[PDB]
Amino acid sequence: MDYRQLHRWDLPPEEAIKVQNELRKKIKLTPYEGEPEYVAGVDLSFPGKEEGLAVIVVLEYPSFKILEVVSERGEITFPYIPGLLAFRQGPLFLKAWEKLRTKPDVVVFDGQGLAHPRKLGIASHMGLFIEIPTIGVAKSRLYGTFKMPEDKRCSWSYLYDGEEIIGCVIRTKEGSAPIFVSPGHLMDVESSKRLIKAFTLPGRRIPEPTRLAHIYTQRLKK
Ligand SMILES: [Mg+2]
Ligand SMILES: [Mg+2]
Repeated sequence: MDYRQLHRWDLPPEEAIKVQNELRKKIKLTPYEGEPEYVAGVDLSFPGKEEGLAVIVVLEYPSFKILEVVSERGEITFPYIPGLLAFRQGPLFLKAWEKLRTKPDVVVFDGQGLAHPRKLGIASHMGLFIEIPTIGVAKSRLYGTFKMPEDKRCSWSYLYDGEEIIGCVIRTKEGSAPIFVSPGHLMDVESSKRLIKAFTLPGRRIPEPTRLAHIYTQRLKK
């Protein structure tokens, strides 16, 4: 698939932060109504060290049948810094994205989108590059305040930055920790909540797109 190279990747962390502040102006939080036909999930691994692995899985919806898997291996050159995940994982994702032949209607990332100190998590940032609706689904909080939802399945709370809503916290699985859902690009809070709920099977904590991407991350270990 094609994409837009909006800036260079070889940046020190200070310049990388400045780049996020310019890009946040381009995000469009628009509703995503209706149901998607194809849904991509994205996951990364770091087998041993000095060899990253990016996996993209494309599924049919609502069946969740797997239509395509692509993978890319490459060197990781930028440290993990919370809030700068895209600068570590973005380049390898985009090399995998180039090989993708099936165009997804929505792409789900393992990480935040809007629920980010500069409103531009990896889901939002990659959404600007690929120009497809995106959602970030994270297993822990990076940014924002909330009250813990009830322990019943499908209970949920909004994630806040002051007065503004930046995502939601969903108890997808009773007796498990909730997930943190936020829109990326071409996505809003209500639609990302509706879609991740429809992507999550009963009895499972993680939505099918990123759960299956994570599974291939482990099965495609070199
Ligand atoms: Mg952690
Ligand atoms: Mg994973």
